[PDB]
Amino acid sequence: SVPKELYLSSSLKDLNKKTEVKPEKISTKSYVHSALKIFKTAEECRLDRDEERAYVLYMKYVTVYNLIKKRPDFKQQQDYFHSILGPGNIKKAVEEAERLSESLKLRYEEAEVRKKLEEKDRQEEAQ
Repeated sequence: SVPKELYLSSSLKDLNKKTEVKPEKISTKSYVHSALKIFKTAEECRLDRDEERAYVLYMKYVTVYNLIKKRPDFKQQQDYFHSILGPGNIKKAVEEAERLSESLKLRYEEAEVRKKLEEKDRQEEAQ
C-alpha cells in the first residue's frame, strides 16, 4: 500500500555508493565495513565446519585487505582502520585460510580419486 520507511540512506548519491562494483569507485571505509561482515560470517562457517565457504570468506577478506592496505588513506590511518577491523584479525584470516586450503587440497584430491575409483568399479567385464 505504502512504501517502506526510509532506513538505509539519506540521499540518492549515498545509495549509489552501494551500486559500485569497481574497487576504484569504492571507499576504503566501505570495504572495511564489508570486510567486517565477511569476517563475522567467516568465523561462523569455520565453527560450522563448512571449509569451502569459510575459506572463500577468509580469502575474500584477505583479498580486500591486500587491495586497500596500499591506499594513501589506509596507510595514514591504519591505526584507525585496524580499530574498525579486528586488530590482528588480518592475522587470523591469513592463518585460517592456509589451515583451510591445506585441508581442502587434500579433500578435493580425496574426492577426485574416489570419483575415479567409482567409475572403474562400473567399468568392468561381467561377461
